[PDB]
Amino acid sequence: VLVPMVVEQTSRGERAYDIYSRLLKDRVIFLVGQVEDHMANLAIAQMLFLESENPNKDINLYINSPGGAVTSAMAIYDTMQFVKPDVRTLCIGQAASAGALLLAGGAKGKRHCLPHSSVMIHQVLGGYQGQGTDIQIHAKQTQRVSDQLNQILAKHTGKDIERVEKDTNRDYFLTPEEAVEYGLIDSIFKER
Amino acid sequence: LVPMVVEQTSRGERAYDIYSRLLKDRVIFLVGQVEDHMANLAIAQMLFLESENPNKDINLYINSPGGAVTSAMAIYDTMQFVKPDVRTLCIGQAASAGALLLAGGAKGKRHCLPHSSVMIHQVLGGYQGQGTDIQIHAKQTQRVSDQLNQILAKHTGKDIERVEKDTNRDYFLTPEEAVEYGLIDSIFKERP
Amino acid sequence: LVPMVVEQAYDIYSRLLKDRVIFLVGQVEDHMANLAIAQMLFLESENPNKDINLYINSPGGAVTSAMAIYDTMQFVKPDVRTLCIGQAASAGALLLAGGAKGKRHCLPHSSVMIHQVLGGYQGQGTDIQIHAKQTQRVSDQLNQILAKHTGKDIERVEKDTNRDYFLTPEEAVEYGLIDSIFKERP
Amino acid sequence: VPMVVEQTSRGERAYDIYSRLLKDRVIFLVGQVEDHMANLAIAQMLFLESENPNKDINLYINSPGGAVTSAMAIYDTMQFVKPDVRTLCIGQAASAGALLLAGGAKGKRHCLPHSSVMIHQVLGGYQGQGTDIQIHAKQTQRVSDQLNQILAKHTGKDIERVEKDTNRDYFLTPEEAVEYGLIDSIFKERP
Amino acid sequence: LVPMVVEQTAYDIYSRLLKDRVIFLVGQVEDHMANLAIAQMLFLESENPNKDINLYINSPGGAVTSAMAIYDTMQFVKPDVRTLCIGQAASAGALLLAGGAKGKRHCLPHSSVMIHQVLGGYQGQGTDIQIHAKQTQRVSDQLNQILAKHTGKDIERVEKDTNRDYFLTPEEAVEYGLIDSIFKERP
Amino acid sequence: VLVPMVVEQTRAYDIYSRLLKDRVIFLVGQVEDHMANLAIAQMLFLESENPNKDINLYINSPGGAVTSAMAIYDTMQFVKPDVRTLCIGQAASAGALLLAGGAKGKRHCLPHSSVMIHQVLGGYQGQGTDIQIHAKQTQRVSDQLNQILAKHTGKDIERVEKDTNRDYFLTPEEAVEYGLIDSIFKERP
Amino acid sequence: VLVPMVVEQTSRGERAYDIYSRLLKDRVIFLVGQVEDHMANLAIAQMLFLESENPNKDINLYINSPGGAVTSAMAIYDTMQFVKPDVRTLCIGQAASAGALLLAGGAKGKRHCLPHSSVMIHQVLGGYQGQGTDIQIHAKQTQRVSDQLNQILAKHTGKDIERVEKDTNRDYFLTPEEAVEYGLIDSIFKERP
Amino acid sequence: VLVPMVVEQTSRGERAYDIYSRLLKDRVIFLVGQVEDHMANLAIAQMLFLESENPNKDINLYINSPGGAVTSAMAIYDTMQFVKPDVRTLCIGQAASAGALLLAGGAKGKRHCLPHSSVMIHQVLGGYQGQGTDIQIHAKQTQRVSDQLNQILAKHTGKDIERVEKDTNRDYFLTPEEAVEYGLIDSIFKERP
Amino acid sequence: VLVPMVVEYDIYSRLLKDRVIFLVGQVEDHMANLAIAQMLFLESENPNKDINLYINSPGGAVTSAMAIYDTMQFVKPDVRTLCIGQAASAGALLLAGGAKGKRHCLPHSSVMIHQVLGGYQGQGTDIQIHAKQTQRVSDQLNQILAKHTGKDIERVEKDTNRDYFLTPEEAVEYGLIDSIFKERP
Amino acid sequence: LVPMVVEQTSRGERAYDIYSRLLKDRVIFLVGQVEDHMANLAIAQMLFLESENPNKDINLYINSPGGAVTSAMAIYDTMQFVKPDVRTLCIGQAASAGALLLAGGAKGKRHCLPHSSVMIHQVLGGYQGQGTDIQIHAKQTQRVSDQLNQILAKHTGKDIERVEKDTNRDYFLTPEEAVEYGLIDSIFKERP
Ligand SMILES: [Ca+2]
Ligand SMILES: [Ca+2]
Ligand SMILES: [Ca+2]
Ligand SMILES: [Ca+2]
Ligand SMILES: [Ca+2]
Ligand SMILES: [Ca+2]
Ligand SMILES: [Ca+2]
Ligand SMILES: [Ca+2]
Ligand SMILES: [Ca+2]
Ligand SMILES: [Ca+2]
Ligand SMILES: [Ca+2]
Ligand SMILES: [Ca+2]
Ligand SMILES: [Ca+2]
Ligand SMILES: [Ca+2]
Ligand SMILES: [Ca+2]
Ligand SMILES: [Ca+2]
Ligand SMILES: [Ca+2]
Ligand SMILES: [Ca+2]
Ligand SMILES: [Ca+2]
Ligand SMILES: [Ca+2]
Repeated sequence: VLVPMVVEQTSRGERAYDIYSRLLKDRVIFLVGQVEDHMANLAIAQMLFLESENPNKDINLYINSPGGAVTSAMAIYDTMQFVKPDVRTLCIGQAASAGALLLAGGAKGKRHCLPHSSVMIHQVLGGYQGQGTDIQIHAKQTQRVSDQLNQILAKHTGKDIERVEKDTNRDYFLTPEEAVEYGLIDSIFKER
Repeated sequence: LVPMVVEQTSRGERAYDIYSRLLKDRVIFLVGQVEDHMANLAIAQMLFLESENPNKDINLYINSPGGAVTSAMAIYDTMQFVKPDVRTLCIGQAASAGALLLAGGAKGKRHCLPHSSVMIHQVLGGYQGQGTDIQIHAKQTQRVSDQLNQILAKHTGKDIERVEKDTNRDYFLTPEEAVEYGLIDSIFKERP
Repeated sequence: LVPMVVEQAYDIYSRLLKDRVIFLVGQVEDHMANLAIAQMLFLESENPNKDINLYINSPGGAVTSAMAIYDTMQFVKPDVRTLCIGQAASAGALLLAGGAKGKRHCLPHSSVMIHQVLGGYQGQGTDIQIHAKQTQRVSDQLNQILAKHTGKDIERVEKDTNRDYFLTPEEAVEYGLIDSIFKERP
Repeated sequence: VPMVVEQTSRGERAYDIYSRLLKDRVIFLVGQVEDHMANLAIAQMLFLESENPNKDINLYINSPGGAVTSAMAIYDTMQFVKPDVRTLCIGQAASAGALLLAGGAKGKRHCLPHSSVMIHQVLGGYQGQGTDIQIHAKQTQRVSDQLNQILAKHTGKDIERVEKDTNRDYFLTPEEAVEYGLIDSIFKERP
Repeated sequence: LVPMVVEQTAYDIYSRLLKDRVIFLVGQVEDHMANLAIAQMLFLESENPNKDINLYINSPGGAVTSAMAIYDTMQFVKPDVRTLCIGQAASAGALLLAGGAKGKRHCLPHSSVMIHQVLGGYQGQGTDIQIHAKQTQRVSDQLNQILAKHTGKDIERVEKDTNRDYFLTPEEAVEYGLIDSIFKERP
Repeated sequence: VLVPMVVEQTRAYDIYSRLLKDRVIFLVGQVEDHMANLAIAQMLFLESENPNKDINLYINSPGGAVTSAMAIYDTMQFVKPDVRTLCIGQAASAGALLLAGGAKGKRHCLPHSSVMIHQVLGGYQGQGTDIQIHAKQTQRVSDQLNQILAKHTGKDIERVEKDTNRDYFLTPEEAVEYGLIDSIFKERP
Repeated sequence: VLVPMVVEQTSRGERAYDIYSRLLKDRVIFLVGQVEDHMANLAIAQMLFLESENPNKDINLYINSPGGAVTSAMAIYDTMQFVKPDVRTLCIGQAASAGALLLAGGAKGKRHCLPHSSVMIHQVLGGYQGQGTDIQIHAKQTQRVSDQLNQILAKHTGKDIERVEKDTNRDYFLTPEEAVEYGLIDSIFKERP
Repeated sequence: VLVPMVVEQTSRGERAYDIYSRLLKDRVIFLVGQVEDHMANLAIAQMLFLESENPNKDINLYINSPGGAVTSAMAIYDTMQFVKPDVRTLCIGQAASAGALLLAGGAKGKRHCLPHSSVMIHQVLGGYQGQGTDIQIHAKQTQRVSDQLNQILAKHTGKDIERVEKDTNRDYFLTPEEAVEYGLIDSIFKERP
Repeated sequence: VLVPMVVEYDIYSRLLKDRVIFLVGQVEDHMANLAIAQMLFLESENPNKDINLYINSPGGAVTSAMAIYDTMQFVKPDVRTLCIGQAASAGALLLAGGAKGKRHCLPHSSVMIHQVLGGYQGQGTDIQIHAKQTQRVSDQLNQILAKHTGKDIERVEKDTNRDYFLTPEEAVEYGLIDSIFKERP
Repeated sequence: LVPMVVEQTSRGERAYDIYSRLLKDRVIFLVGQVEDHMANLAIAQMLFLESENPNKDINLYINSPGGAVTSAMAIYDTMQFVKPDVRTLCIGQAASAGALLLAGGAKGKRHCLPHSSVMIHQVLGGYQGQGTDIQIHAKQTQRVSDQLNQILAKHTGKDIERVEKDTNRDYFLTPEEAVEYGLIDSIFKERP
């Protein structure tokens, strides 16, 4: 018996050997689309699996995400600090605020992007409906999440939390060079 | 299916919807969910009655099982603005927004019937967006909340803290309990 | 100069309102409840001494709504005579029963039916309890009112309305919900 | 829905067509018999009785369907008001409408030559607990019995015979309907 | 005093034409409009039992069972009902056009008249299917009888022609007997 | 006595129409084109009836587009009568512009009124060239709003710009202090 | 995304696992998304399977659940105590009320979270619609489930039931440090030990 | 939500299994979710299969059902009594009336639940719409099914039919302890020391 | 040993190996044809051993049942029918059409027979054409039931006029089944 | 609906979807609308082919009638990033996003077929929100617009200003025109 090859899985997630799974064999994880719990947990599971196979080889996180929730990315971020392997981050195309958090939370020296990548950070978004008392409770928790995002970004970039809080107030786009300069990445894999 | 009434005017025969006819007796119906559209109609009715006679009482009949306090706010203010005393009678239901209006009637002129149901609770609200905006809207919600407590305290004779505690959750009052609470002044079994 | 119509602005119901007849038909719900109450107050305003005639044909709707109509009935000065033309389901039967002593009637193929209050809530446990308590109070109120107007014991009413309880016109006279049946108008 | 205008001492007064026909003590019972239109019809009879409790009321019927429970209220109203209620079936009298047609005053029930009369047993339904199902089932049996008693009363047939016929959709030509006792005669042209 | 409009949405255009004893039968013939047309004839008869009523028909479809009522109403009211097809008379409308008073059934030069058998349908138990199928056969028979009567054709001839959609030019319709004459311009 | 009386439309003489006789206009609900043109029409009619008597504009609006408010604002400066503004309940940003743009000394609110101001909102979708064209037009509308509030409140344009960057709620007292309104009425004067 | 596969090539041949089944091999179970009956049962099955394989090795329950019903979690909680293996619990990201219950219900000393995890507890939600009599019946049952939740939290945290009943009256967020202090977990892991 | 799988070392080689199919190998069947015809037939098929493998070893039915129709439960119940193996029943979480019927119908002495399980029984529900004659036909059938449920519960709990009928008139929740006392189950698998 | 195992072979495929076929859900064309194809496959594997049809069907059309029934009489193997839970009209036909002496239900099984349903919409001429066909099918149902139960066609027609529920015992008495199993015999 | 192929591996028979089989010949299909999901699938395929053999050419077969330029951007960077020369062939349509990848193939290795349609145009975008945020997204859209011009200029040899002018509106090119313009190098009728 040999496992069947597909480029893409059929609508049923047939247990066929898809292209992403073949890249997983080289320790490459793809983080794409909206960052939300479903895909997030699948990414966390791939890191745990990669760490189980070899806790000493780098894991490569390839990021192309135009959007999504920072609270979802949060679990992925913690997963990356938790597992033993260094996690290399490369932004292939887009890194929006959830995605940029992970890009930035890569191992020191091992965060990159490509020449036309688009990185962008902004403050957490939330929402609540209900009694005032509960609105106050959820509002405080959102303030907490917002502070955590600033602290995480401050830590990996080298910036002040006050500076990061200021920059993330509205959508803040960074060219690749600006992103190196900001400290969100270490270098651009320039055209060779 | 609103019924009409034809009156014989000095100038001739005139049709009235039932509510226009009762308006001729300075009765205003405040019914259904308290929301902006009906709030404004009730307010316009009060200003009309004030224009017809600045001195005769206005009678505001209340039967409202729900709705927003912010909507009730404009009506409450209109009540204090207009010159005529506003007598308030709860025919059936007066949930939070309704209870605000009922209680804000003219001293000694707030009433309900024997099976009326009165219920007060804290304000509800909600917002969705950036954390900064969530904070801004939470603060305004806190203020509207305090306003509701101040208004009930003022009209019932209770302390603000007492009112805050009682509205923390849905708080039902029998007619008797509502008199004792100071939300109304007396109950009418049959017309006085 | 006002237009004349059977239905729509001077409709058939407004014409009957001139004869102090009010129709209470369809599902008993807040909108039609308040309109009914308004006509009673209007009729009281015209003449607080002549009877008001409440014609009932309602196959359902919420007792909490009927509650306001009931209270209005006892509030206004005029005697309210009640006739069930076709159907009086539970909210409608409350109003049927709550008419003036001696002045509650039905037609021979009328259907009267009583049952306990319906309710519902969704949310936190604490709030469920708060709302369950209020439903029990509304439920006791329904029993008390039916008891008062029929002469039955509260417990007996409570037991009978536990489930849908249909009453023929004759059973309804016997029960105390109405005072008499009309074959043809006296 | 057309409007008719009439001259008064005090100006022009406008009427929809049915309000104008009401002026001739004609009431139209058409479409599905359900509560809304049933009550409107009862309201018209009460009004006409109020205007003159002694002149006939004319009920014109064209109803291809609807619920017997709704027809019940109209039927009782008809026996309740003092005026004779003459019934004419212009086109269709399906079960609920057939009830009303038959329940007109003796000697004053009619149809036109291509009218279609049809009678059937009551329909219903309930969803819930077994105990509740039995309660509603009994009430349904009762309403069904009432329908049979009403037809039996106005036709001269026995209830066992009415019950048998209404078991399934039972169509009658106008002649068969005279012979059945549902109507008294057919009008070829206005007599 | 009373307000004037062309269209409802209140004296309107149709109401004004009603004052000259003109009734419009337009759109799909179904119960609602059928009953309105019937009421209008009853009203016109009431105003004057002796003057003709004018039924202007422009109907591209609808159920014969609804038309049946109108037809019986036409023969029931005292006044002669003159019929004119301004545009279309599909089978239900054609039955009405054809059932106008002798000598008083007309159409315009580009009118389209079309007759066909009754349509129907039922769903349920076999016994009920059988029951409704017989009734449909009865109604289908009544349509043929009515058309034969007014056109002068044998019932069998009508039954054959109507077995499928049968279009008739104005001329063909005079010749067939559905109408008596064509008007180019108002005579 | 021909004309029938109703409290609510849906024609008849409704309660709003009766207040129009006393030169009172209600500006309620969302501020958008349809109601804006109705409000502008009422103003033209009132001016036509008497060019010199005040027009009273009662405002209770929780939101809406500034661009639609713009038209109402221009109408208010265009007609000859002084327009008195009173905020009965809510005056969100489109409403607040109208509230603040009433005649000098004749702008008011009630004690639990909520006034709130914020920068314009907008949006476009299409080719880059067109996005730039519409973005420039949004900037202009945004400037016009800062200019109008500056004019009527006495604040600097740069101060108004900063304050409206995000939703900015004012109590009636803060609103008097800001210059959006001239006074508060507890009860009618 | 779609669910990645792991193919282990072997001299024997080759075998294919989805990523979750591959981690099952290492006695790791994921409890993610809304806690509801469907995934609850899959999680219970997985615990029974692991017990079957070896009743003495720890089972690892990784939790990332931002919500869901406490009645659905109850079945998982009972399964955790029922199976022989100790169940270690780690909150990777979110544990709302139902998830918080399973987190706290892990074997003594083997309950953890990561530095930015969010733990949150609240009283049970419920709802019924129908006759008064039935509303009373379901309200009582809700009161019982609500007490049950309080008792379980009291049991595993060391807190008084009345204390827990007061804390869960409204949504109660805990930072990892507060969750340790409260007794819902035993320690926080910055990096895998 | 996605069913994990396992790979086992079989006689002709290694084969995959979904988790439920692997627990099938230990004679465990999961009855979860709403009881309705589709899952009912799967469960019966699983029982017939297990009987076919070994007619003499116990079958284990793990139940977590919050609702569903007694008429669907009927087929499962009868299949339980039909197949040769004793059918042990265990309520892991919830057993609403259709589930409770299957719980109670397990082999003598082999019916259980866990400490926070919820067992609930009520009379049958139904409904019909149509001609009166037909309504009468369907209400009698409903009465028969209603009597069958009472007779089945009575047999297995030892109660009187009249007592069962009275108790199920409305939703009747039992704690695990009451369920033991009632006769629905035989014992609770309490948390080991 | 290569092929994966699931409960949802799949479980029904594994039971197919023991010559068991499930007829469950609404009887309609899709599932009817799968049932038929399974009978043909079983016949092809072994034309002599019984086929076992387990029936649990609360509804469906008689015209789809018709095909299954003919298949049953067509294939060489005896078809044993067991009603595990429900067998409404369409299913009852199949239950009653099992091989003589090999038709069974369980103690709480619900069997129910009724006349054919149908309907048509169109021109009068076509309504008549389809009504007659409906009458033919209605007669075919009665003749099949009379053949297998032993009852007169007139008797079957009267009984099936409206929904006619039979207890297991009544169904043995009626001729629809041969015996009731308490436990596997 | 995707066909399978069974091959005789040295390790036994293996099933391939048609695309995975063509992957064995270093052929990748880029088809349909360009959007993130398919873009990431194509990038993974390039990463996988590089991993198999970093020196052999990758063959990118393009048939895309539309899609977002921002999505294409990730693919274009991937193409410059991986070590193998990427030969591009337009089988049918290359709309603006597709055209960007066609033109971005390796020097001398960009082609189309005789009835191919190539069309370029400026980026589309859009945003909804506060004015400040509108200006922010507008600047970013301008930047992406300039990037697209600079990439097309680089690969065609045209001046940026000329490209900017030409792409102002939909600009269709015949194969011959596309050779002349520098978007491709040659046209094949029959394979050479
Ligand atoms: Ca966010
Ligand atoms: Ca790490
Ligand atoms: Ca006042
Ligand atoms: Ca509120
Ligand atoms: Ca009274
Ligand atoms: Ca009926
Ligand atoms: Ca009479
Ligand atoms: Ca005539
Ligand atoms: Ca037809
Ligand atoms: Ca001729
Ligand atoms: Ca705006
Ligand atoms: Ca001015
Ligand atoms: Ca354990
Ligand atoms: Ca809960
Ligand atoms: Ca057994
Ligand atoms: Ca049930
Ligand atoms: Ca059938
Ligand atoms: Ca055979
Ligand atoms: Ca390259
Ligand atoms: Ca684009």
